[PDB]
Amino acid sequence: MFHILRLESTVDLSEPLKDNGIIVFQSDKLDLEPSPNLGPTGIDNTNVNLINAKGDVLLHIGIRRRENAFVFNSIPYGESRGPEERIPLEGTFGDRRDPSITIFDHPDRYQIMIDYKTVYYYKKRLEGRCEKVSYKINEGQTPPFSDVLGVTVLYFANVMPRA
Amino acid sequence: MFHILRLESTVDLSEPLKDNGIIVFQSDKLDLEPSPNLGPTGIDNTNVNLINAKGDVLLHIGIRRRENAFVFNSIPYGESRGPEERIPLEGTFGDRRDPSITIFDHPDRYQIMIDYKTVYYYKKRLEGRCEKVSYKINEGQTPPFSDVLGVTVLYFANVMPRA
Amino acid sequence: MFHILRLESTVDLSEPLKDNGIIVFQSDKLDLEPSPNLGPTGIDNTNVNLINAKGDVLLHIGIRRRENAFVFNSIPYGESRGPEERIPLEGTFGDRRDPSITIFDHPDRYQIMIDYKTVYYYKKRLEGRCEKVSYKINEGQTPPFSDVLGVTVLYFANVMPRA
Amino acid sequence: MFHILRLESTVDLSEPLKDNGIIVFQSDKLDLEPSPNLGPTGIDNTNVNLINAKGDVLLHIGIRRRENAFVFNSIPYGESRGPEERIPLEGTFGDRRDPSITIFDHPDRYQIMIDYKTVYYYKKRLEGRCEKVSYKINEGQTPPFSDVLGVTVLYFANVMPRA
Repeated sequence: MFHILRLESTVDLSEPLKDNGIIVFQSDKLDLEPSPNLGPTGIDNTNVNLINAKGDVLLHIGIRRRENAFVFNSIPYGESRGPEERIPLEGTFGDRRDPSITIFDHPDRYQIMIDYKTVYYYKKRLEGRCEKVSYKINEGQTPPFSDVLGVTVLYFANVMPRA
Repeated sequence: MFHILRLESTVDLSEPLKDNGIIVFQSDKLDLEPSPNLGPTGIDNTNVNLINAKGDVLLHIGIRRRENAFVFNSIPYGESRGPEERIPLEGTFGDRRDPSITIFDHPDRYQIMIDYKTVYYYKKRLEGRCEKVSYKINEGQTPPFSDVLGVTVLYFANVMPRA
Repeated sequence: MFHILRLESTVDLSEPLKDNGIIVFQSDKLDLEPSPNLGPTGIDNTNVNLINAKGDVLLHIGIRRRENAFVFNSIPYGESRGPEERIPLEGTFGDRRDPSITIFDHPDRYQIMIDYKTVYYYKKRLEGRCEKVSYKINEGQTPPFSDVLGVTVLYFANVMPRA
Repeated sequence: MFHILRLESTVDLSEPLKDNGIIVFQSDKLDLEPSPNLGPTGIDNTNVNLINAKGDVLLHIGIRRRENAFVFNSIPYGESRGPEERIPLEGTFGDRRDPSITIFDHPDRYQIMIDYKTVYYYKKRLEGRCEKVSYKINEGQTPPFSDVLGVTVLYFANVMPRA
């Protein structure tokens, strides 16, 4: 199932993500440079998110170009964000013009891939299945990807012969 | 290679399409109803196109909802369009929420698929390789797909094990 | 649909191959050196075949290592083969140790691929859908592939998302 | 990378399996009826194994048709197997006549799939990368699969576009 995900918007999946589902976020541009304008916020941050029916952010994926890092986290609806889990940003992107972030669902954790190469395993923190995805950025900034992304949801059986 | 193709725009491929290349046009919405407003033009038409370096339209794919048909054609740069080749529109789309148009290149013709089911073989008319793709509609109308499409270019070797 | 195809045997398909079906013959070995022994025919020949319900060989694909070329033909049941259609063997295989022959069906012709690169388009000569495949060799010789091949039958939709 | 795996034999891989590698064991047949004969062991057992460079069985996957379950274990070279880990056999196969067992590698564990549906996560016990695979059966019995299996080694990137 394909979805069009515009910058600063949220899109509903067609159904809750089943066990071992796979979500691919596809860009047609790469920009690893700091945003021209920092904007009111004061922090260079663009992110994609997996959200449940209640509005909780099961997985938050932030790209911090001025900090050279990927920030993973979870955010209960209307509450503060938990402890951050970070890893270096350099050396993950930069190999192709259409960068992508792939998420592989497992019972207790999320497998995260950059341009199809696993870079981290994030332990789940909040309850409930993914039913929405969002693409957000702090006011006045410019993203590290195209301002519109292609999002595909599929299962291993799909990318293998048969129906 | 993934590309983001916005309504009423043209995007350059990263390189001329090689023999037996495959181009997939992906929408996340389907609307088989006549456009609300016909607009100045007076014809309900939305189309996608394969274009060469010189600006000639090697393959034109128009969807005519009020005529219940698919119109295939070619258009030399700055010249009149040739003879139309048409087939019924009903029964091709309507099986899924994310409709797609796939084009399979062959030496002398283009294999055209709707939602991955072949519906026609169009004989090539103009010379030169595909290097651009466009998504167009007549002024004031609303498309039968999302106003942004995902376009992927690949080769058979890609969708099969190995590198 | 996967099938095991042993040298000098014929295997039935699950059902008649439908329009645009794809058949992939996989080997885990490549040996382009000519067969040491030639047996009673005096001609180095190993072939794979697509057969219809009444015994007609719809498409015969031979590998002639002593003549540097592929040989394509059709053979009505109980009759003699028709005219041969050839292309060079050199420059097709070579870039892998697990070679494959892929046939992509079309209304009036067969698209043939070596290691997933199209090398020829064979115009159909007989009627009826393919219902069996075979792997044969001339008496007393050794083949250029493993003595057992993996055969997969699928369709374009199977290698693309959802449904 | 494709490999032919005959019953009661061991086959080497092209190179040590890298992080996140995927190994697919394919059969063209399914027979869950118990083996008519049991031979000297008196236990109906057919298995597939992932082996390292020094003879250690990193992962042993057994099918016990008389005990209704899969048996997972590890076996250091020259030593005795460790504790068994089981799950029911019933309800895993069944929806195809060409069954497959897929192993997806992870840093600390193996994700196991039957017909492309995850059924278990086995925690690694031994060191070293997988360099060989084998297909074995207890003396005098007949297996639940074809006597020859097709084995494919690949990576996630291989089943996704470009590079």
